[PDB]
Amino acid sequence: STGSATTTPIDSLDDAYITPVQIGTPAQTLNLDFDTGSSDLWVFSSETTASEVDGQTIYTPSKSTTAKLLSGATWSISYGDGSSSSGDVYTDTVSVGGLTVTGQAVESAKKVSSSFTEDSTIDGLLGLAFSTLNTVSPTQQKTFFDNAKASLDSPVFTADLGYHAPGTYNFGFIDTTAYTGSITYTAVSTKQGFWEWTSTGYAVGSGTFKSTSIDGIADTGTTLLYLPATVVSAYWAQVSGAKSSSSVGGYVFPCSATLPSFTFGVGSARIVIPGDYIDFGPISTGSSSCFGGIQSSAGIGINIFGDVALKAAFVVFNGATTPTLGFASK
Ligand SMILES: NCc1ccc(C(F)(F)F)cc1
Ligand SMILES: NCc1ccc(C(F)(F)F)cc1
Repeated sequence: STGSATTTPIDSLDDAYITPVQIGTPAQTLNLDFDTGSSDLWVFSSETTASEVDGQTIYTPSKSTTAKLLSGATWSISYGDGSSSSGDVYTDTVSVGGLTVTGQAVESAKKVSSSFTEDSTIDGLLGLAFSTLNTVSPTQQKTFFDNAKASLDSPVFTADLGYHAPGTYNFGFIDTTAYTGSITYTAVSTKQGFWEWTSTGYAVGSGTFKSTSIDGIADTGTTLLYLPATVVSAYWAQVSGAKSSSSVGGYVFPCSATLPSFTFGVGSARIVIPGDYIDFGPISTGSSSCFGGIQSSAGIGINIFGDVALKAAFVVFNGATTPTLGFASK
């Protein structure tokens, strides 16, 4: 079987992408943030503390004829940005763009952090990292992808994120019309539970390509590109008036500047991020200082190829027994 769903930016900056997902019988449609950096499928629900819900669509297990409470199971998750949520666990039928999984763990939020409450457009997350990171206790649960794998024509999913525009998540097949040239595949380490790989280097604008190994994760659930301090300093040094601001928490630049592109290596191939993708607009309404889309990973502990990088490519998540990541220009 296969599935295909359109994913849409939540705002004018592409801060995140939501994808409609059908849960329960009859279907309850929720817009979830597909996150290859985590492994929990959790939703705002009728069980979520009322004061912590602000416009989200909620899942109501009591109205689903296929929902079953998973007795004794709980979940609690903390994201690298300080966000967190927790609750209990149902199993239910979950469908993405025609692809159906029965008995998927649906984690019902009883408590959500403030960052989630304030994001009215995101009804929950759909984790797509490896199932070893799932937080359900005492019995770990599988991701939507792991549960679908056997039924898929090919054990793959692909992310085709748009720049200020809708894109596509496909499950089970590779759309050969969606990219140009060839797909370059590169090895993945699952030892930390992430889609972790090694980039072969970078270039700034029209500069010389620097061959150097950058280990990092492919994370659709992170907005920006987080890279080592040396690389990030080399990029922003090419932007007149750019500086790191401690009060803002990253590199900022004059909104009147033009940004150079950024190239990253995948094996022998190159993915080019246009400079406009790196502009995240004024730091506050009316400001002439703009926030940069390439930031240092020094405080984080791991390099993150977030949406800024991924939306410049067609990306294959190959969940074969030896997993790989594929990148193609588009
Ligand atoms: N998008 C999920 C996610 C968020 C943060 C991290 C970090 F910070 F631990 F690298 C990994 C994955
Ligand atoms: N990386 C997972 C993640 C995704 C979105 C959010 C937000 F936007 F809701 F804060 C936090 C954490």
